[PDB]
Amino acid sequence: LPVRLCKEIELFHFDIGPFENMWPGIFVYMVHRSCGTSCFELEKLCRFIMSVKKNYRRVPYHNWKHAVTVAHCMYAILQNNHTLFTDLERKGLLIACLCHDLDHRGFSNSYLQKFDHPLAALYSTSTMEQHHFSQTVSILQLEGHNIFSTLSSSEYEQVLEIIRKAIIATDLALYFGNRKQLEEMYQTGSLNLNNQSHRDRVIGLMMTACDLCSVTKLWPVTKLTANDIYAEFWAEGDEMKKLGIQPIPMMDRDKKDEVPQGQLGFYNAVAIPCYTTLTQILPPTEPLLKACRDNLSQWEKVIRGEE
Ligand SMILES: CCCNc1nc(C2CC2)nc(Cl)c1C
Ligand SMILES: [Mg+2]
Ligand SMILES: [Zn+2]
Repeated sequence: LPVRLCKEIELFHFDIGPFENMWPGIFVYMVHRSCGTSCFELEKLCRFIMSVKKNYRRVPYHNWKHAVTVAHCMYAILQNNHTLFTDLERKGLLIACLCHDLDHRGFSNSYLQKFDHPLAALYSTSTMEQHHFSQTVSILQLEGHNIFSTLSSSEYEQVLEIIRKAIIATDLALYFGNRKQLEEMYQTGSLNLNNQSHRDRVIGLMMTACDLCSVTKLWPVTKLTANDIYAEFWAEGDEMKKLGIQPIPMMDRDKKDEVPQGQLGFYNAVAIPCYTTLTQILPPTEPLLKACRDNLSQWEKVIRGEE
């Protein structure tokens, strides 16, 4: 990792994209700058990182690159909101982010529930999210992978609960209600970060903010990531067609023209409210909202023909 990266990595808009070979090392650095060099035993941490990477499939979007990008956004939020979180939450959230899409197979919760896949019989709601957490626990259970071994049985349970709620929160179906609740608590002046239920909701919104952070990068980066997002959705659509089912337009590769309009709908219904609410609760996260608005403007320009 070069000396030029050390200061860039602190910024919310930082793109890990051009530094693939350095991704494991970038994650270690973020952990060290967040909870110290003695936060985890370096040998166990590397073993855990490398096993997490191998357990992310070669799919167009929910892959290793997405995991590190999400972890980096969490790091930027934590760095700009220091004193707010405990050592356990700092540790827990960075791990949750790296593991939030573990073993994703390129299929949505919609597909798995519609085609009655065994994962949907096991987990009726937040299907893949319940699987991602189960995979995180399995990796921790492996020999020489328990990074939380030094913690007491009480601290271990706490951090696994932090991780569990954080991973489940990445289910976008749960985001709508979470954000409406947080906006209510904030507007009425009842929001209290000392209150555990309020704290869990804030962490949940932080998770959504990180998960969707490709919409907060510089326009060239945001656009290339959207291409990977649609390549994965189109592959699911192709599978649906083979099963005699017409996919939704977003998952249909023959309905490409609808993408800029779909992005506009996504930013207005999901991304803008997410970062607007996050900015209200955590004022230093304002650059994420500003970057999201800039990308919304770029999508409007694509629709108007100025692509
Ligand atoms: C499963 C990925 C969830 N994330 C996103 N989903 C969409 C859908 C196409 C409208 N757009 C964006 Cl930009 C993101 C980040
Ligand atoms: Mg996910
Ligand atoms: Zn994700």
